[PDB]
Parts: sequence; C-alpha cells; structure tokens
Amino acid sequence: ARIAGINIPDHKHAVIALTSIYGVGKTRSKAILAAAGIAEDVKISELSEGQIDTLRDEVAKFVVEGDLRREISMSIKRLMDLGCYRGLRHRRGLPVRGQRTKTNARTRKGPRK
RNA sequence: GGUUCUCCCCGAAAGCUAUUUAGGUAGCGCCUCGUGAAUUCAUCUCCGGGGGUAGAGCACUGUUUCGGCAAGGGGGUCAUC
Repeated sequence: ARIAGINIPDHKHAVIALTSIYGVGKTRSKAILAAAGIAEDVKISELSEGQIDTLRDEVAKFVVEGDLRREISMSIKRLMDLGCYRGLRHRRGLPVRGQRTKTNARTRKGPRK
C-alpha cells in the first residue's frame, strides 16, 4: 500500500523511499528491510508481495505519523502549564540547548532583520 | 413727455408660455362687439369618485433617550502566545 500518510515515493531504492515515511528514517528503513528479509537493491517501484505486508506491520510497531506528532506536541504544552524552563522558552521561541542568542539562534528567532 | 367736443352700454389684466427677452412683444388666459349652438354653463342638494396634504401615527426611512440586555467592546488584572 501507500499506508499511513499519503504517498510512498518510487523510481528509487526501497530503503530510501522508506526514509520518506514521516517518522521512519535512515536506520529505521533498512531495519524494516532486515526484518522483512528483503533487499534494497530492488526498488520500492517493484513493491514485493511480501514487503507489502511488513509495510504496515513494522510502521505499526513504531510511533509514527499522527500518533507521534500528537504525543510530542501534547508535551510542548504539558511543561508549559507547569512553569518549566523548556515550557516558556517555546513561546519566546528560544532554544533549550544553551545556544548563542548573543549572536546566533536564527532558527529560533528567525533570520537577521 | 404731450395728444384737444359730448352723451349712452358692457367692461379687464398685471397670470401662463417663449423670447440676445426680463419696463418690449406675440399667442393663450382674462375683456369687448357680432353670428350660431346647447336643461350647455353656474350655484346648491342628492348620487358616485380618485386623492396622500392638514391632522394623526412610528411598520418602513432616518433620527432620541431610558430600561433590560442576544453580541461586540473599550478598559484593568493574569497566563501560554
């Protein structure tokens, strides 16, 4: 299938296109392939009649899609409700990694203006 | 501006329209003289009408207050935005 989340890309290797499965990435790809006992030399283009099962099965074992994107974003407000550092820093846009906001932090403040 | 004898009858208008017209003039309206015509015309009563003014009203068009108060809120305090 195209499974959970619309589209699975094709005209490229199986592992690759599996990285484009909104919560599956570099490792996590070849880890499903290893599981499902199948190659990456073959593309997804070929979509095996075996691999077709394991698509939904192994992405069903991982927190992915809406499920993950829920939980994370539920927790950005969780701390926010409790007067946490991690909390308020999200509504100023600020980091939590001790980064340079004397100079940098132009992914947290947006770019130079 | 002035415009000269007499008697008798009826008797206006200062409105409208147009005008290089607005103190002019023309037509009409209104007067007069004559000739036709009509229970024509006029009034009044009775009978039938359409009316949007006066008055009144506040649905509508706007406008005004005052209670409540569906919604908005300016405004303050607080948070996470």
